[PDB]
Amino acid sequence: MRPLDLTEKRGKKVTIYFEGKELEAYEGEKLPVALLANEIYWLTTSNEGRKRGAFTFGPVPMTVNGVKGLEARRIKVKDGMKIERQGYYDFHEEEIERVVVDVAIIGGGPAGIGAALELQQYLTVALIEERGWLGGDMWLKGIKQEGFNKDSRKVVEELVGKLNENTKIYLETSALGVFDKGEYFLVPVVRGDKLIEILAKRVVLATGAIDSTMLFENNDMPGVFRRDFALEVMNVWEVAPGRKVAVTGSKADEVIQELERWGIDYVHIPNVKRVEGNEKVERVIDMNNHEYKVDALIFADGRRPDINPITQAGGKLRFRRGYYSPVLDEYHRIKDGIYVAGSAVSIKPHYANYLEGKLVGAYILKEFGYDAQPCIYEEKLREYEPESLSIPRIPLDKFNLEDVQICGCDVSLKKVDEVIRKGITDLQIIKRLTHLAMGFCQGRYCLFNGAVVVSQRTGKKLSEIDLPVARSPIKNVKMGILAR
Amino acid sequence: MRPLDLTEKRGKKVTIYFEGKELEAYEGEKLPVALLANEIYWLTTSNEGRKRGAFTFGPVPMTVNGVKGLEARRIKVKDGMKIERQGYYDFHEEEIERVVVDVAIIGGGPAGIGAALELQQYLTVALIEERGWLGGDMWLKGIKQEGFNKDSRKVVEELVGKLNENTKIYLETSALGVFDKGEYFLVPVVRGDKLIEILAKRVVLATGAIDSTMLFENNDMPGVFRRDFALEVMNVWEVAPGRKVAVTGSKADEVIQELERWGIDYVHIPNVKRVEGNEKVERVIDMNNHEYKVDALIFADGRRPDINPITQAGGKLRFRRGYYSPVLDEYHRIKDGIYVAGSAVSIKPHYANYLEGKLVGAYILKEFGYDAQPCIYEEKLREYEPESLSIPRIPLDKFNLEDVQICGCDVSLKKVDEVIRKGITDLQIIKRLTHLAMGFCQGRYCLFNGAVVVSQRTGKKLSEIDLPVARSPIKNVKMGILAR
Ligand SMILES: Cc1cc2nc3c(=O)[nH]c(=O)nc-3n(C[C@H](O)[C@H](O)C(O)COP(=O)(O)O)c2cc1C
Ligand SMILES: Cc1cc2nc3c(=O)[nH]c(=O)nc-3n(C[C@H](O)[C@H](O)C(O)COP(=O)(O)O)c2cc1C
Ligand SMILES: Nc1ncnc2c1ncn2[C@@H]1O[C@H](COP(=O)(O)OP(=O)(O)OP(=O)(O)O)[C@@H](O)[C@H]1O
Ligand SMILES: Nc1ncnc2c1ncn2[C@@H]1O[C@H](COP(=O)(O)OP(=O)(O)OP(=O)(O)O)[C@@H](O)[C@H]1O
Ligand SMILES: [Fe+3]
Ligand SMILES: [Fe+3]
Repeated sequence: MRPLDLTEKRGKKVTIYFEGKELEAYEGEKLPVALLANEIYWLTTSNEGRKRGAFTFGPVPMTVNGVKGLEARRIKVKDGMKIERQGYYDFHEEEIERVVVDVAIIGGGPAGIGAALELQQYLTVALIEERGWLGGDMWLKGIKQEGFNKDSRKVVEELVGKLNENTKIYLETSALGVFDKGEYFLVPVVRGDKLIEILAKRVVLATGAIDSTMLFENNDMPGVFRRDFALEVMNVWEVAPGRKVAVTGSKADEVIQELERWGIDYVHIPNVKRVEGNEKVERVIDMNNHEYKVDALIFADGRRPDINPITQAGGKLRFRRGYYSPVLDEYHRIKDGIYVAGSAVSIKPHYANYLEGKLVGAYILKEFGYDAQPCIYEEKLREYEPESLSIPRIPLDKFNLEDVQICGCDVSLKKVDEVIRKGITDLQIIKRLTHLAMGFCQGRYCLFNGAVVVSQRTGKKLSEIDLPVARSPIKNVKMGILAR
Repeated sequence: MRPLDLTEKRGKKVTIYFEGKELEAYEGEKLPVALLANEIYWLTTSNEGRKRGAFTFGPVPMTVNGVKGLEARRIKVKDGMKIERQGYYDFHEEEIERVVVDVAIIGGGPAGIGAALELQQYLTVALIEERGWLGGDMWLKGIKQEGFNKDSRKVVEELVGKLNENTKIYLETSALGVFDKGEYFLVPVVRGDKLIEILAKRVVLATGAIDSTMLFENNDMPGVFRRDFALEVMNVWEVAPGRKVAVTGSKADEVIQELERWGIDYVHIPNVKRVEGNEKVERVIDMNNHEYKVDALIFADGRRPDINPITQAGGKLRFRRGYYSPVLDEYHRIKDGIYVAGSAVSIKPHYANYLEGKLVGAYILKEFGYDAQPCIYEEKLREYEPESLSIPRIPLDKFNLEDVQICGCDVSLKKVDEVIRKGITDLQIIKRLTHLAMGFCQGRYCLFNGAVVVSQRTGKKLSEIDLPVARSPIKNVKMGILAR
């Protein structure tokens, strides 16, 4: 057992080296998780000298066997592996498959599975998921779940269990976007390092929501965990974020329930001002200047639909219930032939998103001439009012602005605030002046916040501040993979 | 075979007497039909001396064995029976059951049966029908029907076939209205001469549409058949309206198809001005003064929802698509707890009205806690656009107004036109001055026409001329039956 193991691992034991030090890991574990288990948090430094971990926004470039600039999260641990830290900008110096399919479902959470289950009654589908497992956010929980009155992870197993050979599953697979060729849609997809082109008649974006990022002082430092990452390490791998854990944000109960299940000690800090520490977090300070000693901070401030795949697919947005949503016709369509389902549509219980996927799959099944009954899913859905999110009042005056990070790359809240103060309110321009939303997330974890700041400094309402649209490759792909 | 028999009848032969004359009839036949078969049309005279039959608006009081004032349509023929004509106002001088039920469905056409079929999965229903058979208007057809791609009367048999013991059927049973007691509804019902009180939690009005009445000169004279009566005698009993038949109105094809099936010769007169003859029709004259020799005229100018049971139940009306309809909430409710289904709601194919009955039954099943799926019926219904009806321009200037009858009782078009000409436009007042809608139909076959006349003479739009509401007993009941 390593110090942060929640279980004794029974996988094949393996040995790796971090900065020369000999560490034990298990086969199949991903680099940052093996290092966490061994109490190692600080994995890289940004170009302007900011220490960083793997469990919040931003990329983790690491030298993995003399090969510079590999992404830590993507790398499985391997016996004899030589791992080292490096600069942010340090790079290394040194057979297309075509598959035709009826629908192409992007995203493998409850919505995606839902759609696939409905669809494979008669059609051939691609279920595309970049994640390596086929649950959704649901596979991150293991707490009993409403709707299917049954344990979160047990439901996923049941559902995956029910998939046909009519469903081609694509794990560890990144969709690069959707391209309408009139007669079909092209969804180019990357798995391992092969490019696969999926030509489909229909598409469904079952694309999910992403966790909102909280603005407080060293919010990027090692040992801060965004909700999803904390749940992943605890529930998927079985590793604690730390020995004693601070928890914050408006959905902190979801996290606390997991902590309690695993018996991980914690404090609940409703309003975080700052985190401090040399390599990692060791104190958090609240808005009343109270300090708490802890090894990690976990924040959970609500999920918001990931709008990138929507807007690259050519969909339009609406602001409602504290977040941006897809504008849909009466059939959950973004545009003719592209359906949207799940937490991509709105925030609501897993079961609801599951139904919406079935709903969306049923419409296309009806399109195809099969006798489906989308409305039974429709009427089940209405039983679930979509959730709201409070819009954050960022106490700008009360923060030391250069310490609070807005995006992954450079980009402090101060830089953004500065340009707004000089009159610029158009996010298009803000994007260019500061590098907000130009980093390796494409604004996923910062655009909305940038908007909130403009809105706050301006008085201009959020339902009027329109968002820069997502462009060509919605996910990072390198570049060799795309020739010839 | 009698002269107007379409088949040789194999029922028990019986013998009756009309005005002394010995006639042959069959057991189970109703008086006016036996007399028609024997070429007898003129059955009574109105108080102001107008000869009348049984196949258009108005009552048929007859002396049936020295008992004056019995209603011809209601009387079954019986061996030795002595039948005579009489004045309109000639009258004779000389154990309540309580049944509690979940729903009480008023009207036994496809809508009613539809509702009952849905409902008896779990609930106990009363299916109430005054008609003696359980089809609807559908049982009047015997032509292949859309929806259930199958012969009209064969579908009825199939459907009735499927009724449980959870459905109490009440044939030859007149509902007197609906009375909300909060904790339940009272639907008093008359069968034979017993009064039955049905106490139900829910009610559905599956009440039907009635055939519109055409305004032309002697439109009340013997040998004029309203669509429904012509179909009844031909298809239910098997007796021809006449040897050679004139057909008119905008739904004349429905009738012509039946005529052709039975091989009954006919002429199609698109625009009738007048019918003439001593005892019966013998000529019809068109708007261009062309004459045709015939034995009967059949008119079919569209059905309109019967609004009486609706308004006595306390529902409100809307004018759309050329006719008055119930105002419904989003659940086909007139008012809490009273559902409306079928051609009572709108004009559309039998199959659609069948679905609407299932729809309505499913909602109440959901109300009761059972898991029903009203929406599958919902979405099937949308496949059927409700039909329109042209609003008639009555050529008032071109008619001899005192010959064209508006209501059953006295009441010529002239009487109505007169009062309108003297400034009165409120139907409330018209009702009182002339006796329009005070006869033994309660305006069923004349209110709308009265409105059309006002509208035509006034310029005032029909969607603004509101209709006198139906009151206490929606159907005639006598009076002894209601003590003690
Ligand atoms: C000189 C220049 C540099 C740019 N650098 C970046 C960049 O570093 N990251 C990025 O995501 N986009 C970059 N862009 C693309 C901008 O997002 C660009 O204004 C754009 O995408 C146009 O807006 P649209 O894509 O919404 O139409 C750059 C564009 C220009 C002209
Ligand atoms: C003197 C008098 C005679 C009436 N005669 C008849 C009648 O012969 N037939 C009929 O249906 N209603 C008759 N009524 C009832 C009218 O329809 C009456 O104005 C009425 O119903 C009130 O309108 P409401 O029922 O719509 O509230 C009569 C009412 C009065 C006062
Ligand atoms: N471009 C992409 N390529 C492949 N997978 C993607 C892409 N974008 C998003 N996804 C995946 O879609 C999945 C979204 O599932 P998620 O569980 O978040 O939402 P859901 O299925 O609507 O239901 P719920 O939000 O309640 O779990 C995530 O697993 C995410 O990795
Ligand atoms: N007060 C009443 N008591 C008993 N029966 C009634 C009463 N009022 C109307 N009805 C009956 O309701 C039935 C209506 O059925 P009808 O077939 O006209 O309409 P439907 O079932 O909606 O479908 P469709 O119009 O297509 O046939 C008729 O048989 C009529 O006699
Ligand atoms: Fe970024
Ligand atoms: Fe009348």
